[PDB]
Amino acid sequence: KSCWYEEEIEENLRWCFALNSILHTGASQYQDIALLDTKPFGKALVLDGKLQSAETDEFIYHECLVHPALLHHPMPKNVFIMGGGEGSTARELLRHKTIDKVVMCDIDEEVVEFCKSYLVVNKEAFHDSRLEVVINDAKAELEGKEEKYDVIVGDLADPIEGGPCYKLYTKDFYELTLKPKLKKGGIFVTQAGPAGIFSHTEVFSCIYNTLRQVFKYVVPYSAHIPSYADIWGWVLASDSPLDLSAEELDIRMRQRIIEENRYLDGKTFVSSSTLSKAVRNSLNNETHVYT
Amino acid sequence: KSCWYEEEIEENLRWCFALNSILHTGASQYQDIALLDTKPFGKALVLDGKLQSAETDEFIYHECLVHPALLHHPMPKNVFIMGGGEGSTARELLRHKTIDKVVMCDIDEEVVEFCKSYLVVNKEAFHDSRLEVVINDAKAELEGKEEKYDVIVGDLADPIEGGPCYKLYTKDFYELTLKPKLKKGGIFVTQAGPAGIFSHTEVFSCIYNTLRQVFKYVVPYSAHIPSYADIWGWVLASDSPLDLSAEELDIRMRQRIIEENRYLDGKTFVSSSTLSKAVRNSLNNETHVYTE
Amino acid sequence: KSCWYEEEIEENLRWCFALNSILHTGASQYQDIALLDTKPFGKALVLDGKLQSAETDEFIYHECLVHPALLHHPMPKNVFIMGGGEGSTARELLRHKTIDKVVMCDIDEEVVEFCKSYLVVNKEAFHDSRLEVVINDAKAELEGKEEKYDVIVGDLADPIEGGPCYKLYTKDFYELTLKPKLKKGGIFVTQAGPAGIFSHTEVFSCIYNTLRQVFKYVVPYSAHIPSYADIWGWVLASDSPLDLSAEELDIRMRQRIIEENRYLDGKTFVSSSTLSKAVRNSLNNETHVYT
Amino acid sequence: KSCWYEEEIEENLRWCFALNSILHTGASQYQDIALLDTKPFGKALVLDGKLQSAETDEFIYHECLVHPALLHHPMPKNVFIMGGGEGSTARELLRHKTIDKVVMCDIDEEVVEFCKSYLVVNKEAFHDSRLEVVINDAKAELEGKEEKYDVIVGDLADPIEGGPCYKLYTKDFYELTLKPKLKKGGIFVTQAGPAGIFSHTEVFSCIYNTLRQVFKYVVPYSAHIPSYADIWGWVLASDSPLDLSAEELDIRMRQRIIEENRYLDGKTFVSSSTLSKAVRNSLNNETHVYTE
Ligand SMILES: NCCCCNCCCNCCCN
Ligand SMILES: NCCCCNCCCNCCCN
Ligand SMILES: NCCCCNCCCNCCCN
Ligand SMILES: NCCCCNCCCNCCCN
Ligand SMILES: [Cl-]
Ligand SMILES: [Cl-]
Ligand SMILES: [Cl-]
Ligand SMILES: [Cl-]
Repeated sequence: KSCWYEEEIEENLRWCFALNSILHTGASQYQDIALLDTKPFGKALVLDGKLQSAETDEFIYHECLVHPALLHHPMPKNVFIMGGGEGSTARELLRHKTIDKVVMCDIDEEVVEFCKSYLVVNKEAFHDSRLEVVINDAKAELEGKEEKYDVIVGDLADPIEGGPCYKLYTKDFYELTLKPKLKKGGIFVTQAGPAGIFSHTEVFSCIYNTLRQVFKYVVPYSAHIPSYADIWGWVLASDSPLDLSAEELDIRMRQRIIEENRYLDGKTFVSSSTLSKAVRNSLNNETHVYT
Repeated sequence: KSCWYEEEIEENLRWCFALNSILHTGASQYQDIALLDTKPFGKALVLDGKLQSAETDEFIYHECLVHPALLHHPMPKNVFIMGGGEGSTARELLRHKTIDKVVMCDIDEEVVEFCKSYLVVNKEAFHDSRLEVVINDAKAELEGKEEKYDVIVGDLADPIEGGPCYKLYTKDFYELTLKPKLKKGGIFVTQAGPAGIFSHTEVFSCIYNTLRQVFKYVVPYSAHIPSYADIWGWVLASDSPLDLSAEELDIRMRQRIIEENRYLDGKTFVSSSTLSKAVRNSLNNETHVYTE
Repeated sequence: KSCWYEEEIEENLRWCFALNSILHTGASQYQDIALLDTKPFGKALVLDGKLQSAETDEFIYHECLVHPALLHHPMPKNVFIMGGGEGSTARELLRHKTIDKVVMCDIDEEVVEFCKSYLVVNKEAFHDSRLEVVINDAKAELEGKEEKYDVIVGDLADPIEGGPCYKLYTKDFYELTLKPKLKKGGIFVTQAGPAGIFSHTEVFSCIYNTLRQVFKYVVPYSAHIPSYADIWGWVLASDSPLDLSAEELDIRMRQRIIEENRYLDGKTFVSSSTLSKAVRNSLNNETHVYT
Repeated sequence: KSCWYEEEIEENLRWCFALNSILHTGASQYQDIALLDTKPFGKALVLDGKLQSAETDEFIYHECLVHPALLHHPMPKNVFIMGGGEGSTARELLRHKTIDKVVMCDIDEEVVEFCKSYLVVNKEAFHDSRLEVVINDAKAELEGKEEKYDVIVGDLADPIEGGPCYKLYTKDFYELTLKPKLKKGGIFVTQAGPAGIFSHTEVFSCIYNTLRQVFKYVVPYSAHIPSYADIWGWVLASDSPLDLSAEELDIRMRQRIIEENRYLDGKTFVSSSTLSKAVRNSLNNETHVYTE
């Protein structure tokens, strides 16, 4: 009961974890970096006093972020990650047998170097010959290269939290920068912030509605991440249908992904994409568009 | 913001709500009772320092606890609540037009009387002529009468070897006391504790497995409750099938329940009853059975 | 263990009290006002999230603030309080049999009204015919009236915490506004902030040294107030000697103060005014002057 | 500032220090051991979640515990410490040029070894040829040998009916075990717990009164220790008088102690030994005596 990490997850709500140690610290010009060894959730990466990922449950976030998008694609070969940095999104992508190139594009090289040093789980990923790490703003990087991708993965900070990432959630970004970089049949997925019965209105509903303005097919889905103290959300978007059965997803996971997923099977995905009454209605009624 | 309610979810995890006021604090010999006015979740009922119900989201717990059971029943008329006390379970049950009688059987009259006075959301419920409040141990109450019920609802504290609720979660209780007091087609539902990816192993899987030893059809389901900082669980159990589609559930809700549910439609229940890979497998492989 | 009031008494130090209730709230234009019913210290007055006084131990602060100054005066009849507001400083002054006028001069009428309503302990004081409550800045009020006083009592906020009160600790204020309002033989006392072995350097040492520039005789003294999580300080200042024995103080307390003091006797005062080695040396070496 | 060390001073009061790091955490079967790097107070030694010593202000506790006793003694050569363990008590004792031998008798060798390695302030002390470390219960150690001492120093945990230190605070211990092992002119000093206006009644007054039953001259004294969030107390006890002026104490310090004290001069001790009105009277009227 002695030592605690405390985070105010909203103005009137605090989440505190007991600590074993403060393992490593760092800073970049951009943000303070800490790896805490926490009692409830293991090793926790904290950026400017905000938890990013925890050892015990980051697999849920990263499996949910990555696998549904790739599984719905008939043959995904190259993927661009906007953000990432920790190595975990790349790790999950690199489990797919069809993938021959992963680009991880994140502005903060010291975070990437910190994670390559200290997030043991991603050592194999960071050494895989298919991974290229680009240190740049993702918008500038997409704009400046002609390569198109089968899948693009948004693994950036939530939009409302500041300026830099906000631009990467706008209708104009999606329409005029992101789509031209998707191959025919391409799939976009983004993390879409909290997706709780009330917390979902902060950004999840707006991200969903913004994507609805741009892509023909949009599938929001969500899952509990214990260390985040909330349900978290993601949104798939494509100009081709996003419709697979639990059974087809399972067959695809067996065919295409090395080793067994820990969190996600077909039925889990079907559950995740079946939102509750209130959340579904709220997503339906949402009028705000990043724009 | 200087004033906080703090709860130790686990010994190593604390969940803190900023406080507007402390509306009441007190105690029976069973437990201390407090009603807090919290900023994030509104008015919150706390028993022995453990949050029970918050105003903003208790509808989730009570709709999930009540509606799936009654909706799977062909025509539920008579229901018995083990515990409850706050009136919210009763409130949701009384939304069903099929219902003729609800018995609320709680051991702590001071909690009932507190909530009857202070939880104004339940004032209608508490004054409904269909409601009977009995102050008793639920095992004693059930065993002492031959009346049977269409649905019996477990709304008790989580089981803890050596606590007073524990006996109401055992195999022998379910087999020898509860099952004999269910009518033909009867459905049991209990709250079943935390149901998180890791937290589900403390009691949810055990409750599921204990029920699997007694009833033919057992349906575990879960939903997030923000004020609880976890996914929470419930389990349906019956000797008649529990297999309705989303749409059939919505039809039944429209026909049978007064006003629109806030949380639960049929798709929500189907989603709730599809557990994740790890939790499904953990439940399947669980060998713990609560006994005596 | 459920409900807590937390205060950051410095940037890296937090003090938290368990709560029974939040009794009354208020605000003025100047500050948010709260009366908390705390488990360890009883009813606690909190102004803009800073504890002012607690029921169980405010007697220590108010007895220490008031009695030594009056007891060292041969016959104190009128007293002006810069600040106060709660009624407790006035309460202690009104126990002296020699006193025929107390002026309480505080800028915030709603705090005074709040305390007259809710600080039960000071009901008799607030009804005593000798008390006048003036709603004004103390500097403006001293400047604008010709009356002089036997004792002036500084019961204001610490100087470094903001602007309004800071001016009431400067060498120029003391020299040119405060002294001209002291009668021949008059005594000044001010609360002088934290007086801990390290905390004393924030303001206590500076207040002491500032008064040393202005008055011939200056006596700093201190005492623990549990609810304040520190030793607290006061400074006496006069152009006449401030030298009484414990025995003489005791005789005077018996002659001049109605009822028994709870905290202070002569020996207690002698102890209070005997500071520790490090604190004494630090006060000696202090060069900062509010100025 | 996101990371905090928290200590429950009382069940209703918490005192929290921002944390730089957790330098070590561990345990013997007696107690968990942690060394924290705190922002306000530097490195802090915590035993079973209770702060023992902080770097910025431990000098206050250890100078107050040690110097008054030795200075009131005419020529103290041989001293026995009950407890200690951290090395700081020993360190202050070894500043006295009169001293020929210090015995540190602590029950928990893991605490001694931890501090010998991690408290670099005490490295000199621990390597001083005048220091002997004995791992034993202090009652057993004293009773088992006929060696007597000029000063015996109690540096143990506060007494708690049923804890292992408790016996070292009883009337019978002091009379029948400790007093026989003091030399002519011998002085006992113990730490005596919180000594706040209200907190002093938990143990400080009891310790004072227990000693008043055994020794002729008993001098309670106190001082603030910021990291402790309270005034702390100690008590001197002797069958020879304990009445020196501030100036005589300063003379003795100059003559006998290596380097300048940081906290304690003679005036400080006289101030420390003048308790406030309420505490003086509370001590005077105390009837509790620690027994067996
Ligand atoms: N601590 C509350 C939970 C916050 C969780 N945030 C999840 C989104 C992760 N985004 C990573 C951004 C990496 N560039
Ligand atoms: N641990 C934080 C959340 C706990 C919430 N408990 C939900 C189950 C409610 N059961 C209590 C029934 C009335 N005694
Ligand atoms: N909470 C930390 C302790 C702060 C105590 N402050 C004591 C000074 C009181 N001054 C009162 C000012 C009234 N106008
Ligand atoms: N409760 C917070 C402060 C407690 C400080 N304790 C001081 C007494 C030190 N005694 C321990 C002796 C070695 N076991
Ligand atoms: Cl990544
Ligand atoms: Cl109920
Ligand atoms: Cl006043
Ligand atoms: Cl030692």
